[PDB]
Amino acid sequence: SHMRIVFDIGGSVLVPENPDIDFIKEIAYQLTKVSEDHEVAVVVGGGKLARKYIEVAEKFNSSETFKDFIGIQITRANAMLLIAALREKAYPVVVEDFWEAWKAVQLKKIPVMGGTHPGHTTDAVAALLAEFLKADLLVVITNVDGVYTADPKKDPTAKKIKKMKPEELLEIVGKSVIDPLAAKIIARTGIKTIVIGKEDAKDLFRVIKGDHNGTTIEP
Amino acid sequence: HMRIVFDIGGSVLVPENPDIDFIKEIAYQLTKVSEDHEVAVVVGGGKLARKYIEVAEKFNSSETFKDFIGIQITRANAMLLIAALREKAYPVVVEDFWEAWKAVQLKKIPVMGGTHPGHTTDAVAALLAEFLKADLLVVITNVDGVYTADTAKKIKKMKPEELLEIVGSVIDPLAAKIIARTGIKTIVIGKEDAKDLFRVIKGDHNGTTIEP
Amino acid sequence: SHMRIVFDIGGSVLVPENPDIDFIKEIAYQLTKVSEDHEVAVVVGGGKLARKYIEVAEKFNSSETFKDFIGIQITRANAMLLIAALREKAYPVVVEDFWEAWKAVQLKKIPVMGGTHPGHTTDAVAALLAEFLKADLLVVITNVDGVYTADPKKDPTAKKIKKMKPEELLEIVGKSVIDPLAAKIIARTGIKTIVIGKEDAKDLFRVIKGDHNGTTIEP
Amino acid sequence: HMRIVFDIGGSVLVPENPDIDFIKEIAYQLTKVSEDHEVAVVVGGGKLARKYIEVAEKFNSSETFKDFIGIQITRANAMLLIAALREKAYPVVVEDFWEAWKAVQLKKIPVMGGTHPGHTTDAVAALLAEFLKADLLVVITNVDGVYTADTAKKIKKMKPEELLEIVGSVIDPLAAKIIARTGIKTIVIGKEDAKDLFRVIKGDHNGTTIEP
Amino acid sequence: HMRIVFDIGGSVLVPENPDIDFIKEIAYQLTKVSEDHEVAVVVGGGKLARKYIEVAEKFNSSETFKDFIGIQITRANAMLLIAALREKAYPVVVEDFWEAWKAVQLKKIPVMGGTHPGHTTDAVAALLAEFLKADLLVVITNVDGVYTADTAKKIKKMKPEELLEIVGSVIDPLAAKIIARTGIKTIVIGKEDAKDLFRVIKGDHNGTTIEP
Amino acid sequence: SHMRIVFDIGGSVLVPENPDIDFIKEIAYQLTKVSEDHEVAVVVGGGKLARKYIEVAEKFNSSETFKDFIGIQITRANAMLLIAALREKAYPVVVEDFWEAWKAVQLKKIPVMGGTHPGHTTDAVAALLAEFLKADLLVVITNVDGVYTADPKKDPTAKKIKKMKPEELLEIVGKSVIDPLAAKIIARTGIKTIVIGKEDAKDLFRVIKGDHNGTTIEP
Ligand SMILES: O=c1ccn([C@@H]2O[C@H](COP(=O)(O)OP(=O)(O)OP(=O)(O)O)[C@@H](O)[C@H]2O)c(=O)[nH]1
Ligand SMILES: O=c1ccn([C@@H]2O[C@H](COP(=O)(O)OP(=O)(O)OP(=O)(O)O)[C@@H](O)[C@H]2O)c(=O)[nH]1
Ligand SMILES: O=c1ccn([C@@H]2O[C@H](COP(=O)(O)OP(=O)(O)OP(=O)(O)O)[C@@H](O)[C@H]2O)c(=O)[nH]1
Ligand SMILES: O=c1ccn([C@@H]2O[C@H](COP(=O)(O)OP(=O)(O)OP(=O)(O)O)[C@@H](O)[C@H]2O)c(=O)[nH]1
Ligand SMILES: O=c1ccn([C@@H]2O[C@H](COP(=O)(O)OP(=O)(O)OP(=O)(O)O)[C@@H](O)[C@H]2O)c(=O)[nH]1
Ligand SMILES: O=c1ccn([C@@H]2O[C@H](COP(=O)(O)OP(=O)(O)OP(=O)(O)O)[C@@H](O)[C@H]2O)c(=O)[nH]1
Repeated sequence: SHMRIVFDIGGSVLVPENPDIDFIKEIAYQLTKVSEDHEVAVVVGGGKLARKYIEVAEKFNSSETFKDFIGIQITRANAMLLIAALREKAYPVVVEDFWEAWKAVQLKKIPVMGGTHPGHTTDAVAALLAEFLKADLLVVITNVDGVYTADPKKDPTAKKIKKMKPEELLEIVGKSVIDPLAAKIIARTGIKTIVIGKEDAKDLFRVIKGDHNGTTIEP
Repeated sequence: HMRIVFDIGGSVLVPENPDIDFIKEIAYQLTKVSEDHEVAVVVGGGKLARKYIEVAEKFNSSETFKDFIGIQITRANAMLLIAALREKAYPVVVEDFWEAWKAVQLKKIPVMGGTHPGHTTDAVAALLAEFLKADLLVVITNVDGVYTADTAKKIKKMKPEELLEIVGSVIDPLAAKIIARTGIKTIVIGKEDAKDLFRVIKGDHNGTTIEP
Repeated sequence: SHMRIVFDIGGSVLVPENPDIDFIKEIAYQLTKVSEDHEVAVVVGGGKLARKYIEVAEKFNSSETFKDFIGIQITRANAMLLIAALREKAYPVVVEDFWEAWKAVQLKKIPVMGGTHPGHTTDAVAALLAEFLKADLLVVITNVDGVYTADPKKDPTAKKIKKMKPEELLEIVGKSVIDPLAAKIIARTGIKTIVIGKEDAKDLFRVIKGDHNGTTIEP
Repeated sequence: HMRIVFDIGGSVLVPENPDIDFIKEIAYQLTKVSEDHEVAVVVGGGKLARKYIEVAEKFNSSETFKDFIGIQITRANAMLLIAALREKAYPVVVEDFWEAWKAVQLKKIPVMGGTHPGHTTDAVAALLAEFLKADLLVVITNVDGVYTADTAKKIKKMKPEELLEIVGSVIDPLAAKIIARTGIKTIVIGKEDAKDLFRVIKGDHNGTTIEP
Repeated sequence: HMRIVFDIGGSVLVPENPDIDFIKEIAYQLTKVSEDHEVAVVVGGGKLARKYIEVAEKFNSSETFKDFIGIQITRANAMLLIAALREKAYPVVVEDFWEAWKAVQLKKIPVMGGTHPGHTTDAVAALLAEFLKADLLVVITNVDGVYTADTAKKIKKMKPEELLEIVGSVIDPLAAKIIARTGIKTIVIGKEDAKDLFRVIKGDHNGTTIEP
Repeated sequence: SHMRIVFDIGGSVLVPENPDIDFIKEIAYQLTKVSEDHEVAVVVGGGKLARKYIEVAEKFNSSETFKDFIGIQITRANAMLLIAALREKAYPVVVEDFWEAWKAVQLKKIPVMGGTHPGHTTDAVAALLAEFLKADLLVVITNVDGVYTADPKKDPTAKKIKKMKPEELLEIVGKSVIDPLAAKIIARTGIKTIVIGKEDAKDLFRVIKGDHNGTTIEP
């Protein structure tokens, strides 16, 4: 059993306020173990640091495009922290485009990406990566349990949906755990996607076998 | 007086093959418009991009790689406009926004093609309009304007919000999101009205005006 | 027997009017088989699409240099179609310079090039590639049988010359199957070159053993 | 009349978090100064760069990779200034000297961050001042000026040679070497004097003036 | 009034070592010429490039890699001219044509070296003249002009066609092909006439004039 | 015993007047042998050619920065001569940044660097490379025997110090075989450094075992 997996690590999980060192350390260990039997690629988000800086740029009335560029820039500094945690198993530099990630995987090294272009999120970056690498699996480690019928941190009636088809995720994301564009990419290619939180992330070996309490999305 | 971004649909510039005289005309008009305003242009892929994408589809290429092929074709198309724009154009096809910005500083018309998988040239033009803080975004597509359907009806004016509903193709969602998020005044016209850009940018057109 | 081979696939063969899907598919299979025992690199031309677009640029009186750039751009879109046909065996992106092709070969992947610079053709690109990689063989798959004393599609007395030395090819190309610069490169390094048409291209395994009806050029 | 290079310490722009109003002010003043002189700016990393560097340290990352992380953070900081500088700034963060040179030709303020492992933004600003043959180099750090120690004393004026001794941190050695090697007139002031750049560049300041 | 491209032979700029005063002079004249015309320059490799190429030859390096070494040396030589051209030169060595184009827009003299294996700086200058639609191409080589042989004879005027025959070295074939294909007015002079470029570009010279 | 080694080959040794072909040939052989058992990376300096060209730029009163750029440019032409001598064992192009050197080492090829940035020397480039690659050893082959208490080509009392700690080298370089910045890098990471001349360079196998008459610097 040898699969190719893309992990989309949410910026808020990686950097809630300041970088969460314990989680970085722990997820790096997990990723490292999984990389022993599978080809692993990674995309990380911006988190609190990205929101601070973007908010500063907002006070100077900068364009929404320049603000995206700032967030992207912050996601790459974050990606560097994971690369550091992955030690010798990581590709040494933040990967900025898909074919470069492909190369890293050829060299049996783990490529870690940050954002790529204005208009979308690292979620979209992760989906396109998975699509490009023809990954068997896309694992989204976010700050919520899985996919709910409503925002679980707010709406009391929010119920978790264990399994859905890409179309379901599209409805839900429109009515969000995942960004729309990312949702469209997952739906156009039929990328098998798992959405889990920090708890399940503690054991990626089990997660990739389907043993988790998150949400599984597939055609 | 104005900073304008023109989004020329691929099917309009290259219906089957390249529409020679139309390219000559749009190039000429774009030139006149640039004497009075700052011009930037993004060109689509058209039928040619679909042919090449279909070929890759036959080899079960991933959707991401197909996007890259379409992008490559949109740049080939852009080179045709750059050629028609002669000395008033920025020599090479622009691949990123600040590059378009440098061209504007040099008083040269930058012509972009696509940029990244996942979206279309509309998104490119939208993000370009937004990056440059353009006053106007002109979308020249294969449809007469924005209809309430594919017996539909054409909506003269509407707000960014209403544009997001309708798109739920005429314009891709990402592009509609960029337009709403920033409130970019946008005009959607067909090949017919594109035959007189000079007047189109002054309200004289029978297309659709999307504005906050 | 492990050789390093550079294949120069003519644009007119790859795209006679529209892309010739059957030939692309077939040559990709052949290239794939040859790559099992040898290191394969590929360069492709522009064809009909390149002539259309270049001709459009001519109507706008653009420089001959800008027109070359357009042809190059079209050859890269063509190269992408072959990359697609080569599937997992191909280097994912159009290679734009020789050392990048070298890398692809290091990764046991097939690099596919398009044009590189104004002033010459993909033939020259292929010759320089072969020279750079120190290839044992340069195979030119064009739209003619091999090298003739005159244009075979026109002159009735055109006779095919089975074997010649680089000097011969130079005379012939001056008095063309191959572009002059490409001819000069083949002559300065003494690159063993085979010139065949579509028919012989159906079996590259046989072609590289010398079993073909084309022309062989070597010192 | 003058070509000036400003070196803004990371701790000054980002003490803990970004100092909003200070950024607004320095951005405003830099803008006024640019009406009369050619301006170029290099921004440091501050506390944020140290946090991120410390994290990498915890994973025993090499010193070279830590330098790369600090550099990445200095560019994030530079984007904040570029934002505050609005349309008078060069859009992207400048990564090499001739790039800064192009920005100057375009009458836009280039804002650089770090560039290479082994040194700091002071060296970047010094080499930038030198590359551009700038008339003045203004160093805005967290210290009042150049003291004979960390009861030390502040030295009003001194020569490049004497600056090399003192640094044997206020300013990194490589930067001091570049300043001496070329004889770049340099002014070292603190956050206090930075509150009125317009006068600082005219001698009115209580910092240190290093000059041959 | 005119857009001119100068092709300075490597042996002329670097006979054995760099010809200091000659570089100073050609740099000075190029500067004067640029006050009245748009100037672009391409520099060769000379004896130095041959030394380095010969060394690689000793290790049986491929001809392609030798070309890359010669190219690298031609850029080293170009940096010497850029240095002599001072503030009127584009800071970095130009590696591609549109880059030279940007320099021209900035009113700075771009100085290119070689660009691709397979040809020489003559081809680079020819393609540059062609890309820029230059009115004149001035070739400064080690020979007095274009002779009917290596008792030969010098041909005052000739047409592109006749230049292609003669080259079948003074000028490389690719360059001759570019000159003919486009009909670039070309002047071929030696180090002697290069001592007064200002007059050379006005017909006053005893070299050869290749023109359609 | 498999170590990772960075060799800093002084420009004056590689090019004393004109390129020293015999030394290039000989050191390439040595480097090639060492690369059979270890991961080898290389940085080379400018030498006489770099000083000539820099001096020409001085006569035109160019900035010290532009002069550095010229020296860097010359070091890369020099690096190409070594690459040529290393034949098939070398990475085909002059490496310009550390992660690219990392890649070359992944491909079991020898990367050869020239200068990288204004302000320092190839010595600093070598030290940062070693630091980046986490090399076990940095070997400096310069034009002097090892580290002396004074300039050995001038001061009669110059005595060679066989062993010292990074702090020692810092004092000495301040009061130079090695450039200050390079010295600071060696001291901040504690890079084990050996400083030898041409004589000892004739047998790198012995040098890396500690059998040499040069200077060894380590914490
Ligand atoms: O490819 C990319 C990545 C990131 N970004 C920009 O950087 C920011 C961070 O990128 P994230 O991927 O973390 O965005 P998110 O919106 O899902 O972030 P949170 O709300 O959960 O904090 C986003 O706000 C986006 O604008 C891009 O523009 N493009
Ligand atoms: O930024 C871009 C631009 C273009 N493309 C890719 O290139 C192709 C052409 O890009 P277009 O912008 O022309 O697409 P369109 O689908 O809107 O085209 P028509 O249907 O009217 O014919 C599209 O199919 C898209 O996938 C990208 O992936 N990214
Ligand atoms: O490296 C390159 C490749 C291609 N090109 C440019 O692109 C075009 C296509 O490149 P080809 O290699 O297909 O040219 P060809 O001349 O042998 O083409 P046909 O006549 O057989 O159709 C050529 O016309 C050339 O100008 C370059 O300028 N440089
Ligand atoms: O060119 C550069 C710039 C910066 N950096 C790296 O980025 C970091 C921040 O770069 P700074 O220029 O802010 O460093 P500083 O150490 O002088 O910072 P403070 O102590 O006052 O907080 C530094 O730690 C340095 O290693 C480089 O490696 N190279
Ligand atoms: O674009 C270029 C330029 C130069 N070169 C390579 O660099 C070298 C120097 O480039 P030159 O343009 O000086 O060559 P030249 O041969 O005409 O030189 P001389 O004989 O008069 O001494 C040449 O030997 C060539 O191979 C290229 O390969 N491509
Ligand atoms: O990374 C680099 C490398 C080199 N250089 C520049 O190129 C030149 C050659 O680089 P070297 O590394 O050979 O300098 P060196 O000072 O130790 O040279 P010698 O005195 O022994 O001859 C140096 O003078 C330097 O200015 C840089 O600026 N940066």
